[PDB]
Amino acid sequence: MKGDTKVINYLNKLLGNELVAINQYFLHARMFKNWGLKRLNDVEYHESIDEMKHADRYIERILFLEGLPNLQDLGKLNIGEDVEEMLRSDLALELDGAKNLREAIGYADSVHDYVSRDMMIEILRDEEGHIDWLETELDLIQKMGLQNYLQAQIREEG
Amino acid sequence: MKGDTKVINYLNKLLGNELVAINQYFLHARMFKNWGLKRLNDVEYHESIDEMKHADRYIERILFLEGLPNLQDLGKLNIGEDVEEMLRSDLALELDGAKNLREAIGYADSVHDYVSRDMMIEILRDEEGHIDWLETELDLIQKMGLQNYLQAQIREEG
Amino acid sequence: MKGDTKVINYLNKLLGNELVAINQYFLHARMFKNWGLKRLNDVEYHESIDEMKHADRYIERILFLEGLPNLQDLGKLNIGEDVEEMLRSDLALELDGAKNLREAIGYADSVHDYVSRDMMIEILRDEEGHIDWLETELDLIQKMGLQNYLQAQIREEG
Amino acid sequence: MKGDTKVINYLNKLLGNELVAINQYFLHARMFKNWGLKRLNDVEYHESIDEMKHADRYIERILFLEGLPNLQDLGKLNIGEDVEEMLRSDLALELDGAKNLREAIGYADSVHDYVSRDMMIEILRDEEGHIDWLETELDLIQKMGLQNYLQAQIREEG
Amino acid sequence: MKGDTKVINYLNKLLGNELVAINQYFLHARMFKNWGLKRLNDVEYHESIDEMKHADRYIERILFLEGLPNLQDLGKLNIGEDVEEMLRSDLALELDGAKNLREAIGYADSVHDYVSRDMMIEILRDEEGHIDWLETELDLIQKMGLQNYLQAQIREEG
Amino acid sequence: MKGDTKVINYLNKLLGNELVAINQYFLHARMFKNWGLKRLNDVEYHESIDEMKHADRYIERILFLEGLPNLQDLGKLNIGEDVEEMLRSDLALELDGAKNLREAIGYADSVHDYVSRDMMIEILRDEEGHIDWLETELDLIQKMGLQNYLQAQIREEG
Amino acid sequence: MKGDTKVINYLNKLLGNELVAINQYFLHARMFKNWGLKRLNDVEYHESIDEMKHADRYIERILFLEGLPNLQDLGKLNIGEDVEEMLRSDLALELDGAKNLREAIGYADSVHDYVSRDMMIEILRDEEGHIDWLETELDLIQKMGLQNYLQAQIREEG
Ligand code: HEM
Ligand code: HEM
Ligand code: HEM
Ligand code: HEM
Repeated sequence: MKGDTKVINYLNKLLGNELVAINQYFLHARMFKNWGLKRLNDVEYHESIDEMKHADRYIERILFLEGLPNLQDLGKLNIGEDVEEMLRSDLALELDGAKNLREAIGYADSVHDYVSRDMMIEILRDEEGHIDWLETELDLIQKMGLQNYLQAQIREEG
Repeated sequence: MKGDTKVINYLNKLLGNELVAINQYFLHARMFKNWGLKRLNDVEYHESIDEMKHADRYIERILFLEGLPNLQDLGKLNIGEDVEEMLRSDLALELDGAKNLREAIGYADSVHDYVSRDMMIEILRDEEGHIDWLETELDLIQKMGLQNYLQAQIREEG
Repeated sequence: MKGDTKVINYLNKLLGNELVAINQYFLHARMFKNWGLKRLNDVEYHESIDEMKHADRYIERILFLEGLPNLQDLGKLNIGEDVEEMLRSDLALELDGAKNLREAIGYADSVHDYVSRDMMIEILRDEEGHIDWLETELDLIQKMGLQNYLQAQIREEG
Repeated sequence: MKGDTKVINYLNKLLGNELVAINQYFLHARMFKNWGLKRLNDVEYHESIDEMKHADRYIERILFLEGLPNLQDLGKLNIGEDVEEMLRSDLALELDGAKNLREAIGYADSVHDYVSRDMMIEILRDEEGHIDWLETELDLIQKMGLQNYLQAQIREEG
Repeated sequence: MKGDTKVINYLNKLLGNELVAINQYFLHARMFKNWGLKRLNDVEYHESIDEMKHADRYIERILFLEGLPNLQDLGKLNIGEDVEEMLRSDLALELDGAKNLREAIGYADSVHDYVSRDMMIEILRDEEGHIDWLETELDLIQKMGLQNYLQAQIREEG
Repeated sequence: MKGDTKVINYLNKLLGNELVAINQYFLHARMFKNWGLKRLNDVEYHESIDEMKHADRYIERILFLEGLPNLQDLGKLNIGEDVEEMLRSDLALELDGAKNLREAIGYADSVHDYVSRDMMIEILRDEEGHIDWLETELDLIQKMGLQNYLQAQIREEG
Repeated sequence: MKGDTKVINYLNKLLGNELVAINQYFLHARMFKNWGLKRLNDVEYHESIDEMKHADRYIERILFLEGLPNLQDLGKLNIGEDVEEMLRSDLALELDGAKNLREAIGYADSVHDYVSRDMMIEILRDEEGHIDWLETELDLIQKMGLQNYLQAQIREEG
């Protein structure tokens, strides 16, 4: 079904966001794993899988709408060298994507692409979830201190 | 453990190869899926997962060897517009990566990084497997003709 | 038990036939497999196993009859380069072996080696079965055409 | 994938070795069985199956590398007339094949056919295993004497 | 159904053979058992049961063909006083019966009693099996010596 | 099979390394256990078992190659009096053994003892694993502080 | 709990005995295994595990008593080149350790270290068991002769 061009541009832009997130989350995950921070590896890995699911949904939708999914261009990764810096970087990234999602959703509504909108709102709900988790972790680091926070990541949560 | 610098460069280059393959295979997969070529979607999807496993192994190894995995730079994707063109493009990609793998393996041996070598030989064996599958599909297309080949992709293989 | 010498010669000759068939069927099988003709690989492989069972029975019988099984001499393989040619070659081979079997059976009867005869008649019945299958495949190729025939070999039969 | 020609020659030569071993082990097996040496029949039979697995791997690899597997030429079998002679003959055969394998492995490495190499190293490890078993049996025959050794072969090992 | 008279004579003669074998095998069995040669008792007992099955088949066939089964006349038993002598005696007996069977089979064919023939060929195959076993035991006795052979009969084979 | 003498010397030297590691890991384990550091006892104990498996493989291989395994000479243990010191000492030991392994592997390749090489590469991969674990623990001690690190060892990991 | 110094010296001396036994039994085991003496490998291996258990108990007890377990010094191994010699050597070793154990037990009683005593008496009971087994094997070798004894080791005991 031939979709609205600008919706497809938005879908590719959102896809672009998820594909930086996929990589940034995966590197973070295995960095944590290397450091023995088993629990942060588990969560961030699962967030990488999450963003993959999102990318998949965009790709399928762009294809359905008869556009060309763009997996060639990759935005700036910001990796960071310590836990806080890396968590903070994932948070900034989620925040910029939420912003883009809010914009795309409003526009999809105005051209009547209600199913693209509906798919985007579910994705935003997952992002808003990641935002919740990242914010909480960052606050825990301040409240309990860095040493205690690290000790609490050594064992995976059952 | 501080690894050999040039081994790490090779590992990042190989990682680079897998990360273009991951995307190219995934897009191909969902293109096939959109076209209703269910079987080609199943196989190519499973090859995308495969290349992810490889990327993961490189990332973990670079990290262990104390280098910086590079997920920022992404090489040229070549997507193609029909089945043959797309299969042929995946084949050219596997062929270039096999070449890089052969080179890296020889060098790892000469600096005594036998475990990096061992990991790379297993990966090359998986690639060589994908090469086998792609070559066979491309020959089937010529032997049975394009129409018959497409009909044979409509149902997933149990 | 000391057997009739000429029966043993026949047994070795028949053994010789099975041992060329074993190899020819196995190579054909893996050629088909390489080409992705999964179904022809399954059947021809199972025919290779079949001829092995036959060879085993000859070997045991020659030994029981106190002769020397001959596994040293190997007759002409005729491999062929395409499906028809290869199928036709297996058929010619079965036909020559059936001829030898008919001759050996008649002779075993006339020297009263009824158990060798009985074993040979069961083998001939298996060969006659392979002959049936090969003839049918070759006719299917003409009736449905080569392209359709090949497409029909891509998936293994459950 | 077009392989190195000389690698293919080596693969065919190794294949040639396995195919003499297949037959020599099988005849030995059924000779032992006829003599009631149940245990030697069980082991040697299982070694025949082993060499078949090896031949299969060569055949598939030659085919993948786009060469012509050679099952037509069969090297000298040396059967022998008693246990020691026959065991010793299998040992000489394994020793010559190990020699060929060592040469092929070194050459595969130097043309970068690392997966052929990897396959060959696993095969050599199985051969080295057969060598171990044969050497041990031959020493047992001297240590316990031939009569005791034979009595020990009458019952199959659970 | 009124059978050929001479076929019935042959059937009774063969029956006569089995009925001496039944007794000779049973006595041998329980002699071995008494001597503690548990394994030879197991096998020879099972051969006695075997010959009973054969007698049964003759009896039923003679009756079907409307003749009178003869269980009154019993040929010469040759018991023997030691293992070798007794094994050798069972072997001579099987050899004479195989001779009779060969003759009967040829004659049944020439009067078209194909089912009597078919029954006789299966019996001959069982006899040929007993012949194999006896020959092997007698050769084992020479190869491993009498003392070792006896020790090997003390425990039953699982 | 008569092996290369210098390969056997290397195998004995590597065996020597594993046998110091076996003892050093076991003492460390039970020291941790005594101190109530349950988790460090579990891991180090499992590393002692690991090094035993390695010693076993060397011993068997030396024996196969017809050399004399040397379990008489035992290198310097360095025990240490606190967690860091003891972990650091295990790390120095793994590092020296990895060095020896790298040398032995290269030499085995040059005399064509590919199966010894293959066994050594698997062992090196296990060592490289222990190196990873030790390095991570030592870094955790600095990152979370000694008191927090110790508290984290009190309970065994499920 | 601060133990008696001389008890700790005894514990270390006994530990020293077990650690030579561990190695001597393990080498013997794998020597038997190499020779195909499967049964002697099974038993001696299990005795090596046994002596490890003993070493473990000493190590834990020395640590509890606040002494320093000594795994650095290793007494004279006496390996031997044939079965008898090797069995005899394990027996001499058990005999010397039993002597040391008797001495240590008496002394532990006189300084009131009743739990060390109790642990040592259980160990002595296990040693006395090994002594029983070794003595019996050595006598069996004389009673049945070396050839028969070896044949009896070829199969593992269920
Ligand atoms: C390039 C860096 C990437 C890495 C390192 C990576 C890694 C992984 C790994 C390790 C898995 C687990 C394999 C499994 O399913 O068992 C996985 C799953 C998956 N990946 Fe990726 N991935 C990457 C990018 C992508 C991309 C670009 C896509 C396409 C949008 C994608 C799609 C998927 C999907 C659909 C799954 C299955 C999720 C599930 O059901 O568990 N991945 N990935
Ligand atoms: C010419 C003398 C040979 C004899 C007497 C022989 C005999 C046998 C027998 C009795 C079996 C057991 C059947 C079964 O799988 O249940 C077997 C299995 C097999 N044979 Fe052969 N064989 C011979 C040569 C070969 C050759 C040349 C090849 C090809 C390389 C081959 C390939 C195989 C394979 C792949 C199996 C299946 C193994 C398994 O999964 O158990 N054989 N053979
Ligand atoms: C005269 C000496 C014989 C002796 C000492 C003997 C002994 C035995 C014994 C101990 C059994 C096992 C009983 C069972 O089935 O549980 C048996 C079975 C049997 N016997 Fe006899 N037998 C003799 C002759 C015969 C004869 C002349 C016939 C008739 C042809 C015969 C027919 C059978 C049959 C049909 C069985 C059953 C086999 C089975 O299913 O296990 N026996 N015999
Ligand atoms: C001398 C100090 C040693 C100590 C204190 C020690 C301790 C232990 C203990 C407690 C076990 C567990 C028993 C079990 O398997 O359930 C074990 C297992 C084992 N040990 Fe040792 N050991 C020592 C040296 C050695 C040596 C030198 C070898 C020979 C290379 C060896 C070979 C083995 C093997 C093969 C196992 C079985 C592993 C398994 O399957 O769990 N050990 N050791």
